[PDB]
Amino acid sequence: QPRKKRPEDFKFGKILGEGSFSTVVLARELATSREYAIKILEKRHIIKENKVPYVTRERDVMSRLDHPFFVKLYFTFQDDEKLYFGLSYAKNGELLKYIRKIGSFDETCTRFYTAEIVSALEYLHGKGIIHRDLKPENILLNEDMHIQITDFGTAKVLSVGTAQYVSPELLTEKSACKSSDLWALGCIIYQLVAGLPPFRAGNEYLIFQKIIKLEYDFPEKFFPKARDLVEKLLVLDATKRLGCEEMEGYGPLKAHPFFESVTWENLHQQTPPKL
Ligand SMILES: Nc1nc(-c2ccc3c(N)[nH]nc3c2)cc(N2CCO[C@H](C(=O)Nc3ccccc3)C2)n1
Repeated sequence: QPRKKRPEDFKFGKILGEGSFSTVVLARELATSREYAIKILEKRHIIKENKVPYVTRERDVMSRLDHPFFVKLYFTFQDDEKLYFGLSYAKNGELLKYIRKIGSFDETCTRFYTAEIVSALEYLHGKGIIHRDLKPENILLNEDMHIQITDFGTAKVLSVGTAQYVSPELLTEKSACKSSDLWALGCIIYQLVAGLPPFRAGNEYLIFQKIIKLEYDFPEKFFPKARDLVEKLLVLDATKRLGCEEMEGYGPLKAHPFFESVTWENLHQQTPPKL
């Protein structure tokens, strides 16, 4: 392996993202002219706020992963005050931005991007890893417009996330499983099509109320096969969500009529439909 990298090895530029206890900064490595998204954390702050387990979890998970649809951790280093994680730079930023930009996806784009997310989760879950906070904000887009999923501090490795995407089991048990990610997937599909998350309200409490009641509905202009699929994912009983182990996994999920024209084997090699 190459020698440990250091801050002076890079020219730092603009801020790419702000976390609860971290900041992601675009950086160019001088020797290679390569661009990385460097996540910077203050050791003192992480210790003071008892965040060490989240930092460690993200490092350990983002290292075990080797798949095109996930942001990769290339290297780490530190100076007296800070930790630096060198991550893949996804030039086109957050999926959330594109949803806001174009309003709502047509069926061809919904299907392609939904398929990449499903394919990514199949990989992740096959490694016994659960994301636990999947959302448009951490589904990034590469220069090529393929997804790259990031933000793994909340992940769990098998032996409360963002309000709008929280699964019922978190609200009623404080427990999460692979199926929690599938619930998130259902919300994300709904949002790609409707342009809005399914569970919306004045505040967090009211959102949680709707979730545990499964109180939401489809606009008239919702692709019917997408609706059927969403209905098989947004299910209160976590053991009855399409894709989960008790439902026999990813086979039946990928075989859903909404994905009829999808070629699953090489999505990363296909050219994404123009947004
Ligand atoms: N790994 C990671 N990558 C990015 C990122 C952003 C832009 C990028 C680009 N343009 N290319 N690559 C990029 C990578 C951002 C990010 N988050 C920022 C938002 O907050 C999160 C947080 O605090 N999560 C949390 C909070 C508390 C506990 C556990 C987890 C952390 N995490």
